[PDB]
Amino acid sequence: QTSAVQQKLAALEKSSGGRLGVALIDTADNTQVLYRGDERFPMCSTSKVMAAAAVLKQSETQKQLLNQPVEIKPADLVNYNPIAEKHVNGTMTLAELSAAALQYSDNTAMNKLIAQLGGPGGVTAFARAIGDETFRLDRTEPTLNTAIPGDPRDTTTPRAMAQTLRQLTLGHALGETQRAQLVTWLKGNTTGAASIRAGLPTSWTVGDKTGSGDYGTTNDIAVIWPQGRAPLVLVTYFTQPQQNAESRRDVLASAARIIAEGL
Ligand SMILES: *C(=O)N1C[C@H](NO[C@H](F)C(=O)O)C(C)=C[C@H]1C(N)=O
Repeated sequence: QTSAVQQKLAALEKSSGGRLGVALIDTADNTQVLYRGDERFPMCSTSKVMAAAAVLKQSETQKQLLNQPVEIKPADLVNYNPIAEKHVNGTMTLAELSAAALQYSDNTAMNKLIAQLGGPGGVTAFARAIGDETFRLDRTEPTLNTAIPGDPRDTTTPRAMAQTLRQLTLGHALGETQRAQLVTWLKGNTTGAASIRAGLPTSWTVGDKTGSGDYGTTNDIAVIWPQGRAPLVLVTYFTQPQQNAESRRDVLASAARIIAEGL
């Protein structure tokens, strides 16, 4: 069937010119709302959640891992490095790299997380270990953001990413202290106010990770603590037909507003 909410998301999509993917899990009843939920979208910076979680999982058997220093060299800087550039010719700990990746979207920090996992496939292997058969990371930063239509590299589906974000933040894919750390990091995101959270009531608490890339790709994945009810997980992915298209965070906000009105 097509629900009222799906029809509204289709009208939003038609006015946007691009392709919208949405997945909601309402943990009040475990019900879902999906729009293009099984179509593949480029993840861009939203893939940083899986990498940070995979290092948290390694830290469950190594109490000092998050304090381990990693060297940052000039050659390591890529296209967007506001935290790592302050530590060139020095070090950052794996905690500092995780925080920088998630809260400031530092792409050099992401590359150090990927390297700590043995390369992009180490991120994909963690996804598989927590039940996500869909996610794939194939490249490092910055080339994982090319977002070419039809390219399977560095993609997932809305349905898979919502399920995984639920298990990471609300379920038991991580140990309790690691889950709490991931939630603290997501709640302190600096980049999210124009995306999912802009479509939700102001009283609701959000932790999120955004992403953007070529083809006007504009993404957000969020855990939401609504006033008066059980948490939600919401994924909104958006991509456009022309390589140089502009970001459309307002489309993600509109999708979130439609989802919230449908509760
Ligand atoms: C991730 O998609 N990035 C890293 C960085 N992200 O910043 C915000 F979080 C965001 O854009 O969602 C930037 C500025 C761009 C992309 C990228 N293409 O590297």
